[PDB]
Amino acid sequence: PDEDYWQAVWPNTPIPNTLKELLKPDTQYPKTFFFEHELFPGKKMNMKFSKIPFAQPYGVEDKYCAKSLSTLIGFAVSKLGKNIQPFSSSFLDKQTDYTIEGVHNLGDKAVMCHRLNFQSTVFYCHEIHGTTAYMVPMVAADGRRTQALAVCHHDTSGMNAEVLYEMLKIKPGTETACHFLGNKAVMWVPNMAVNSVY
Amino acid sequence: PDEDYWQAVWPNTPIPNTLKELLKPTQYPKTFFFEHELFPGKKMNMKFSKIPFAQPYACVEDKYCAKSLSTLIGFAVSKLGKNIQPFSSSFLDKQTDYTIEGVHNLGDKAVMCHRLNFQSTVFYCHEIHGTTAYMVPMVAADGRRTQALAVCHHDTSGMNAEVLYEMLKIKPGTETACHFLGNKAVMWVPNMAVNSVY
Repeated sequence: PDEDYWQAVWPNTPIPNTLKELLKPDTQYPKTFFFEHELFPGKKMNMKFSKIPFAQPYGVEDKYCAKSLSTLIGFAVSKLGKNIQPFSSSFLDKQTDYTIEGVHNLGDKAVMCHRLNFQSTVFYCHEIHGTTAYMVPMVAADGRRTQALAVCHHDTSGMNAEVLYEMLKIKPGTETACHFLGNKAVMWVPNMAVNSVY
Repeated sequence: PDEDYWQAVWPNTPIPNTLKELLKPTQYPKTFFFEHELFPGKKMNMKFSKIPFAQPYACVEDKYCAKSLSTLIGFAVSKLGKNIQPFSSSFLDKQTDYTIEGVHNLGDKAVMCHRLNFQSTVFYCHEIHGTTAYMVPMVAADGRRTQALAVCHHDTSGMNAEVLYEMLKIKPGTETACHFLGNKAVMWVPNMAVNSVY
């Protein structure tokens, strides 16, 4: 079972340790929001973490509820094909301040899976649309290097105007709003995007 | 000849098309910026000189002047070891306006090689210090995707304060200044840096 399911699809690759962690049977949600032009080398980010999501999980057949690694993979490949990788953020335990090292564009095709709080392995999975994903390497105040996923919504609809205002003193429709994802999210991304030039 | 010399060192790998081109028997981007201007969605309008300012922005222990692919590799490996790749900018022939689509940190260890404008393959090669190199994917006005190398200097001294001030209205020693490299430069970078978080 288990890694057999995985290795059947991606032989000579392990489950990556982040995902491996999430597949085991409260959290933190980062609350910070920002504009795209704030993703740059040397940006100082002070990260605000909450024990509870907003009323909307940020704001989130194109949706599915996976209960096993097999079903999870099935849904992902059914939308993206087989040549994909799962990524997730790795915020560090009690660190607060990070400096951005770089910003890697992962494009606008991806599937996001959010690990729900049950004992049981359960994820709510959906495609993204009108949104660009990024991988954002960072160094923390303690000197450790890690990375987080950011999501920029460019169809900047479909969200509590209140929080847009609270965080950015702006309302829908006008400009792209970005935020990070918590360590409990998995995002599946095509290999094409990741490779970039290489 | 060339591919022999190369594949001796890096077998099952071609010379990249950029480098392969520069080894056959000129414009310079005048545009300068702060590192907080490297962000997704930034617009650059690229200004190209026929000539930069006296020295880069007869090649009379950290400096070398290479005639052949063998010597070029020799020097690079001499400084960085074998696990390295060469990169170059690929500004497109008459495109002026680009949008930045991401920014990848290549670290602070590298060897920089400038193809001199002579009729035959000669490069002036040197190490860099107090400098961070970046790879910057961009999409041009006509829709083509390409990338350019950017260099940010921390040790802002040894720069014409006049030009520095002209471009950025700021004084040496204070804060870090960046610019792009022309297509005629090669930069050798460790594989670790490229791989990054992957």
